[PDB]
Amino acid sequence: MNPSTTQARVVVDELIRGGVRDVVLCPGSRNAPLAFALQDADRSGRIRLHVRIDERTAGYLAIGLAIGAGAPVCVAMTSGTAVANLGPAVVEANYARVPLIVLSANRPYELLGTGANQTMEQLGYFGTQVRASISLGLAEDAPERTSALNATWRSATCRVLAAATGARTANAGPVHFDIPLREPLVPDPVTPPGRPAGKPWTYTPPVTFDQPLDIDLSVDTVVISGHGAGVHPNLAALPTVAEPTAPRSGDNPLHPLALPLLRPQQVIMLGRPTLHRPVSVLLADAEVPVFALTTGPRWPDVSGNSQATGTRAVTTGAPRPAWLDRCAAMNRHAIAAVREQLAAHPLTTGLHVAAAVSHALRPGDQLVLGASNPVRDVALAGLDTRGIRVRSNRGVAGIDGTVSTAIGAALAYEGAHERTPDSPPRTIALIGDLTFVHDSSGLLIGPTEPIPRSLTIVVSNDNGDVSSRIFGTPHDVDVGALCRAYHVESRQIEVDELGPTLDQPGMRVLEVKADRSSLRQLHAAIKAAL
Amino acid sequence: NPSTTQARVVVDELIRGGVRDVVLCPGSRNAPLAFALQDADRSGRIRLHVRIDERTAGYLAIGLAIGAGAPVCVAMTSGTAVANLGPAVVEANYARVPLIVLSANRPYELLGTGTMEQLGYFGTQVRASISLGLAEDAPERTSALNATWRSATCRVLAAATGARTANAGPVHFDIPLRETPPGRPAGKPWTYTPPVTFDQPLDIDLSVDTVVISGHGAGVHPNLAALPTVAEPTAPRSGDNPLHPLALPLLRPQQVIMLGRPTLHRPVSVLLADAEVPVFALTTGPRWPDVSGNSQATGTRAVTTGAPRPAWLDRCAAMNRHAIAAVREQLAAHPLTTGLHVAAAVSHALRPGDQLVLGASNPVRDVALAGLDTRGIRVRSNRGVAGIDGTVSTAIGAALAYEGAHERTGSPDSPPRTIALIGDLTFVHDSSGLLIGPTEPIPRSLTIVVSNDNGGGIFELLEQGDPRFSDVSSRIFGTPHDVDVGALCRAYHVESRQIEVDELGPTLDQPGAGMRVLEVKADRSSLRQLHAAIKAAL
Amino acid sequence: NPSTTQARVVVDELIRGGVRDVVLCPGSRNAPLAFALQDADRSGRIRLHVRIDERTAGYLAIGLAIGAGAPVCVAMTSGTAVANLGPAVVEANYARVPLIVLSANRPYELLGTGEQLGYFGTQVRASISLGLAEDAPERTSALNATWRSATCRVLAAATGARTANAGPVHFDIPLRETPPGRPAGKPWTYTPPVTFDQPLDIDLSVDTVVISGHGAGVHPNLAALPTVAEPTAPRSGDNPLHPLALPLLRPQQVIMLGRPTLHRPVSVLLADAEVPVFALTTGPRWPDVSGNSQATGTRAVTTGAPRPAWLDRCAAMNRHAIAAVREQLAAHPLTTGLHVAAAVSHALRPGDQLVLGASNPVRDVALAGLDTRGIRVRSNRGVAGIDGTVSTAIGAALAYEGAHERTPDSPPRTIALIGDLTFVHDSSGLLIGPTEPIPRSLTIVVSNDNGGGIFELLEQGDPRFSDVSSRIFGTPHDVDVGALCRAYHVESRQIEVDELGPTLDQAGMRVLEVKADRSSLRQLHAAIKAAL
Ligand SMILES: Cc1ncc(C[n+]2c([C-](O)CCC(=O)O)sc(CCOP(=O)(O)OP(=O)(O)O)c2C)c(N)n1
Ligand SMILES: Cc1ncc(C[n+]2c([C-](O)CCC(=O)O)sc(CCOP(=O)(O)OP(=O)(O)O)c2C)c(N)n1
Ligand SMILES: O=C(O)c1cc(O)c2ccccc2c1O
Ligand SMILES: O=C(O)c1cc(O)c2ccccc2c1O
Ligand SMILES: O=C(O)CCC(=O)C(=O)O
Ligand SMILES: [Cl-]
Ligand SMILES: [Mg+2]
Ligand SMILES: [Mg+2]
Repeated sequence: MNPSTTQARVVVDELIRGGVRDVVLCPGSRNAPLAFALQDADRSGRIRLHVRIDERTAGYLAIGLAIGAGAPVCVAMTSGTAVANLGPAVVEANYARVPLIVLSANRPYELLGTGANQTMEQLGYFGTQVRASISLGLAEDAPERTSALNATWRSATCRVLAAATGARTANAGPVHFDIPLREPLVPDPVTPPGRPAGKPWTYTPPVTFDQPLDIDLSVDTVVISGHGAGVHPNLAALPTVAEPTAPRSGDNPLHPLALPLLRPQQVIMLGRPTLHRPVSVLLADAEVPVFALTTGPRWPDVSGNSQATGTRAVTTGAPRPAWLDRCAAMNRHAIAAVREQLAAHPLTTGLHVAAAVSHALRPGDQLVLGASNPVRDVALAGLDTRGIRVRSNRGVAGIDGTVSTAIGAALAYEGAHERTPDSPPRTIALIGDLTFVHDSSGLLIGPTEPIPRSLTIVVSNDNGDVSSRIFGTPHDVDVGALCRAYHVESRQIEVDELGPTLDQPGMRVLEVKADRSSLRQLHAAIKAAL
Repeated sequence: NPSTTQARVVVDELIRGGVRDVVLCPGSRNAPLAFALQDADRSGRIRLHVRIDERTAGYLAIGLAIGAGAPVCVAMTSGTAVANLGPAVVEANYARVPLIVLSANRPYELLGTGTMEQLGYFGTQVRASISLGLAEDAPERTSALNATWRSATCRVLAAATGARTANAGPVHFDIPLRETPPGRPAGKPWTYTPPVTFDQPLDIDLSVDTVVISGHGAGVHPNLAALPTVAEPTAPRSGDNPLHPLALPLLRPQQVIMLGRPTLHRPVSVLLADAEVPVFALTTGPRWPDVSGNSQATGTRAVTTGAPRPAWLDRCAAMNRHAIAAVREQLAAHPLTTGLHVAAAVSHALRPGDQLVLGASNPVRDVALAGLDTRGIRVRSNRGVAGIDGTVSTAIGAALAYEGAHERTGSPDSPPRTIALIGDLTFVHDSSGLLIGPTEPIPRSLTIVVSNDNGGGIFELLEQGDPRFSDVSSRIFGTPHDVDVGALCRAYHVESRQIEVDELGPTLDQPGAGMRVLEVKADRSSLRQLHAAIKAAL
Repeated sequence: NPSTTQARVVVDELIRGGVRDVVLCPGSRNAPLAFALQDADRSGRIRLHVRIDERTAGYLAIGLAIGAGAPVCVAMTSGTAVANLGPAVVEANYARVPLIVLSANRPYELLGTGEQLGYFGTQVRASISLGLAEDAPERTSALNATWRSATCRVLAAATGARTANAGPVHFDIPLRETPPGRPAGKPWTYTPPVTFDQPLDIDLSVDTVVISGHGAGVHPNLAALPTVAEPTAPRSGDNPLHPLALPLLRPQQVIMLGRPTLHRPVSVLLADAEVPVFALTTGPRWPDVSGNSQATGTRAVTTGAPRPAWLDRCAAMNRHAIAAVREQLAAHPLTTGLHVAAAVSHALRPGDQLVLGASNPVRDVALAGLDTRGIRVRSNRGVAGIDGTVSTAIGAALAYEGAHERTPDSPPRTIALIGDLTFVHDSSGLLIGPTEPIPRSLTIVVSNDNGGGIFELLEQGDPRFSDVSSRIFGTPHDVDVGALCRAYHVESRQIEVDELGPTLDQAGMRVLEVKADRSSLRQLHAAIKAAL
């Protein structure tokens, strides 16, 4: 067995032993040792392989596969710009804390500078965005040292996995794992074994990261939970303004529109609040003390008056019953204003589409939102997220790869369900037309590749500085033709067919035509009803 | 406002420096120098191109720079911009393209607490990173600040065009911001850089049986024009004695003159690696390539003694004829249409004055296998890193700049044609480069020929294309996708037609929309057999 | 001036964050926070230390941090400062030292037209810039809050307050050429104590040996196990295992604490594919020799008990090893570095701080079987450089003294043991102006064998390299150590090895030089191996 083949199979085996169940693969000659090894691991059921053409959107497919089931996901590609194309997904994975392993092939470092074709400054390309950039090193031709090389290769692989999952740091994130490979790259015309019982070479258990923080709940308190927030049972009774991706620890919801009309004496901040301007405006009021509770070492700088950080609260006291009544009444008032104006508005807007999707969902659903207006609109409509997994690329809230993220979240979620009978759970994506068109090529799944069992992509189509001149005109891109180009079933429907159509039992796109013209008066009328 | 003066001063100097096109994207915040650029665009002093896709925008800038050799600016607006600009910036570094990346950092705002998202590649790819510094409000010091700003902008331009280094490439230019003073007379740049020559003569004796291999970035060498030359399509041809790359292993050169950076043909890299063959590397810039460390000397031009043997010149010319005949005759006998057939058809239908944009993978090779005579043609390809990413926007930008050059010549004549030949994978990779708003510049004579064999044909020709891998190679190297290319063009309102290879020539001979896609369905399951028959007919 | 307000706020918050010492050098431009730092030093709120040599100033800051565990700042002022601070910053990263590097970039000036290197990207826990101070008194409260939280962020990353991985941080406060903090002196953003918990199941009935290196944690439930401890490694119990006993025993499993760097037998054991090695660390990083770590955690969950036979054999081989070193030392006719180390170990009392140079000194102190219980031991094991050790000793003594005097009695002793090459490397650290703080009970003991003794013990020390190894590895210098201490007005004395104990029992800063021999070092160590 030649060295490139041997090294690639040890690495793939250790990655599977480390809990990698899905791998995204992109084509190239230099990464042939990785592709062959990943191929026959897929053939023997060890992993699910996903081949894509476009490295950039492929990274967001890997992200989707990671957030959909919570497991580390590798994306493998060849040397050169194929590695650079992972930049966008790496930036998002860094801020969203996603265990994304960029498993790049390379030519031997000894050829960098020689002018060799398709060779670049690959190691360190991502700089500070990854948790680590680890090079495996060139596989030596030395049979007598096969047991030594097997130990170093496997140990390096667990380092990559641990950095990516935050096994010891509590801060998952992208890792660059660069594999210099040289010919022969294809199997020549047994692989060094790992630990017994399928154990990882270096076992590191998930650490428990604890920083208790004393907080008095008697002071009038509002909880604001953003992306990456944890669950806090002792904060469940408090009024909570929760982003759609934040897990609702309790059942005392507070609409984001209600918060500006309330006067909290202190704020408990869960995770990283990324979305609401009213949230930011209260946090930028330096005079209300903010307590930062996070699941990892990072904590948000959004308030300048963050008195303290921690992982959990040690609560004394109890919220004033009058305070709870007031906020609860303001929450119902805010959500009544939204629903009544929506019903009085004559035209279907993106908020109507968003409200319609939120009503269609049921516990067990997975909802994927494009990171601009859809996550805002769903939040405005007052989506009750208890019992449903909401996913969104809120690390940088970029537009790239949204379709691919939804396809990946569906696949990992469904596959988690077929490791337990009943019909696979529903994944419903809500993305706007510009984002859909922008990552429309993320729809492309090869005829030989896994197709989501139950993904429905709802496109809320409202047909849309001198750089902003390109929004001065509707693009008028034919959504149906786009889905035809990537052979995906599509149907243009109306907002009240949405509920029934979603209840109609593989992967499909439902396009709902929406008006953007009157959106200002819809929102103005909602501000007035408060 | 000091910042607003500063932007007009910089933009004026960028225009005086030869920048004719700037590419912007919508983003988190305002573009660097956006209002100054808008003023210049409205005045016709500069042409702006807006895209939503930051990755395709970077390669659009590549095309706008290589189509006519001008420095090109790209304006960053976002927190994914650096990431999306990465691939094109690396290509600009390796292909020596004058790409100016503009930023507007905010020195009054916090940093490191969570807009610039630095990666690691800027410190390895750019010729320079220059920051103007915040614009002081000091009306008294106006003449001095003007001089400082225009001097720095000239320094940015010189780094990008290689004015003093002969190594063009990407430059990071930052104009900081907190949220017109004249230049030189007669539109001359503030700091002038006259022609520079780097001269490294090498003594080479041409009586030794010599072959010339010219790759990307190769210079023109009149004293090597007689020698047998194995030229890449982007290599400018000095002379008259083409040597087909497939005739190379049927000859025994005693010495090789290497021009520029070759990246094509395994027989080229074998011969370049042959310890017994002296290899002389002639480049136009400070870098020089090697295969296996087998380069004996490196220079910029040759000082030649002697002449090649007649029998050696005849023998190469005969083997050249055999290779071309094997290709034409085996192609004719082949039952299915392949990408090599499409490339042969495109080559025949090319006229002088045309610009040819070649995608990576098989198209740039197949065009060489078809014996295309590139003289009179301007051939572009991203040989820098040989990506299949960004090729649609490279062809579009190259056609815009090449047509802009021609419209600027004042000639009352239809603009020259830009013909692109790319694979199906390459097309899908940069499909979103086809989305151009009506507000933006669109080519007037761009045709993109898409050779569609529903996957990556080049791998049928590699070791993983051997029949012993038939079971597994289809999925992980072939990567079929079944994309309806016609519908994809339909979606972006791009004229397209699906034709057979024999109709390709006449279709190219008749004009249509300014931007159009010609799709030729092709087969790759017989590609390995076809190439096998060519070698056996050699 | 908004910038002056900014600098004062930052210094005030750095004070509340436990920074008691700041190190400065004079430079082309004026130092960052220089005026605010001056007022703090005049008020006794902080203590300034000024040096000319920027490289020794970096290691002085390292010493001021490891001496009492406090965050220390260094004030960059020049175009050579980043280059000169490089060594210290790399050491601060690997040894996990809370070092804050202050910078003051000028955003109104051109950059890139004619002083960074490549190491800041790979070494620092964080790089944070404050941004220019806006002239807006309307928002004075909001700016005060923003500046103070950032400083807390810088302090948090430097001390490992949330990562459990202290290290160097780059803190930039730009400028162009006092609002209150929290009540009761509390930090603006308070980070309570953090635990990272990674329990490992360890069966102690299996013949187990403990190897503790730099940064090792304390483990009560492992106190009884035979423990091969490094000098800087805190001791959990009282069952020491000499490093020389290890190659004669056959442990069935190894518990590895912190980061070992010493002893070739330790590496062979940890690299043994048939011995499971469990790595217990206090931070996220973990070490491996030849990729032979079975698991990593922060603490052990123990089942079973070591076999009495196994304990007794290890303890027996400990006495065999230690007695063999002591006996071969007394039989040796010449004073060597090992002799000087043993003399120093015998002279140490609880409450002392012992600072150890690299090369033989830090190895010899273990071979001499120093009992480190009750003694703080410092060595720059992060990169094991022989650079900067004098100012590392000085800064550790200043900080250790400072901590004791914020409690009566005479300040505790700080005793340093360094080879001659180490001493000459950082000789400029002895240059201290009469305006600067000077330690009160610091004794630097230079074991001078006129070259690198450690290279006598390696492959290049074989007699077949007699002809060539003396120049390229021995590197003798013939330096007059006494004249060098005289030049800097440092108290010096050249004494024999049996004067060491008494002389250390008697000036605030003094050097004791003990002339030593490396000509016979290889034969001496051979005699110990022989008698083992
Ligand atoms: C972004 C990116 N990602 C992956 C690669 C690797 N790659 C190539 C390479 O081998 C190119 C080598 C050369 O010198 O041209 S060539 C290739 C297949 C391209 O298929 P295609 O566009 O349909 O062309 P075809 O006619 O099928 O050869 C792939 C996937 C790449 N070059 N760029
Ligand atoms: C700045 C620098 N430059 C070179 C080295 C290499 N080096 C060392 C090494 O071998 C280090 C080994 C260890 O783990 O301590 S040890 C060493 C000799 C030190 O001589 P010394 O101070 O007189 O010690 P001695 O007691 O004579 O062994 C040298 C030259 C270094 N460590 N740092
Ligand atoms: O809590 C989280 O998950 C989280 C994640 C992040 O990526 C952050 C980035 C900067 C600042 C705070 C962050 C944060 O609190
Ligand atoms: O000749 C050229 O244009 C050229 C361009 C490059 O990007 C090179 C990179 C490495 C080594 C040689 C190179 C080279 O010779
Ligand atoms: O596919 C090819 O032939 C070129 C790609 C290459 O050289 C590589 O393996 O990196
Ligand atoms: Cl021959
Ligand atoms: Mg193809
Ligand atoms: Mg010595």
